[PDB]
Amino acid sequence: MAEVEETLKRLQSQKGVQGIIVVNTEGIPIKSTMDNPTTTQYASLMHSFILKARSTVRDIDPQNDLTFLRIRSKKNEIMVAPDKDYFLIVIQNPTE
Amino acid sequence: MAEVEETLKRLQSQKGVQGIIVVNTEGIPIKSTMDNPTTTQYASLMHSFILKARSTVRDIDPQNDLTFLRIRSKKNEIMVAPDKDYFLIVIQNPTE
Repeated sequence: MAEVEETLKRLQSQKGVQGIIVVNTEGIPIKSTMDNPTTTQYASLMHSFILKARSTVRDIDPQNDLTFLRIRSKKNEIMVAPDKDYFLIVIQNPTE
Repeated sequence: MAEVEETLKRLQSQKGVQGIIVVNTEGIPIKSTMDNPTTTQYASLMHSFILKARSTVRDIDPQNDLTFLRIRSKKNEIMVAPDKDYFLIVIQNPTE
């Protein structure tokens, strides 16, 4: 549990940092490196989308499940790994 | 256009083949290596989901867009690249 939170900080990567938002089972981000308005505009928008994967994923068969996800984007990389009782959107990049 | 269709065949990869489904702007798969019932059960289910990315993606800002996507799954890899007037779900795997 505590080690898992430490992993989130490792998501900082190095500097690409497009914005980091940690969200719990509540939907509301328990933490974020964003100013504030970006945090909810993305958190609320991404939160709804992330549940679609687990929902859509389970709809076909319980045999499989969502272990990780990453949407490509011209402006930045989109990736949100849903863990145990917490999940987060990691907006960052390789300065590419 | 014709070269793009040839690329789809290259998606065969080597043998992982979990199922390959080509879908056009119609929603209905213009082609597939699946028996038949799997093709529509996944195509119709995946079709709705794929549009959510472009929809969700554009909802935040037109500056970015979905160039490619890949959902992780315990049973197989999920990936569907939406191209110009056609897009397809490539279900395959590295026999891992």
